[PDB]
Amino acid sequence: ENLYFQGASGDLYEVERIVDKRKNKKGKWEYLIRWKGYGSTEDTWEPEHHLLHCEEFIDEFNGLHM
Amino acid sequence: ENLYFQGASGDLYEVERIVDKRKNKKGKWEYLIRWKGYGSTEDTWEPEHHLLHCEEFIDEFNGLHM
Repeated sequence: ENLYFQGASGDLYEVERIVDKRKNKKGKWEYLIRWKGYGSTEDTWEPEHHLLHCEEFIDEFNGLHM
Repeated sequence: ENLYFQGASGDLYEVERIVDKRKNKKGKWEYLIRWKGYGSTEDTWEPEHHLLHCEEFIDEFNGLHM
């Protein structure tokens, strides 16, 4: 899904996959993240607001029709 | 995906998930299967022709229109 996590530095960290999902005790969604280059021992629960999906850029004024 | 593997007995075995996919040396597709109730140590490469998707049955003559 070309998923990236925005870390404390603002730098993006590549996500291998989402392992699981839960609602936390504050009522907010978290995902259990498999980090690229790591195994299940390093999987961590992360807030959804920091998980990004990056797609190729598409220019507002791209192509034939607007 | 409600996936099931049809085993040597003809009995269906529940698949937790598909871990990976490859074309084998005979030219046929295989999937690396995570078996329900098992861990990655028991993952095995299985032929696609034995992997089933089971959905609720829908009767040819169900509902209002044909």
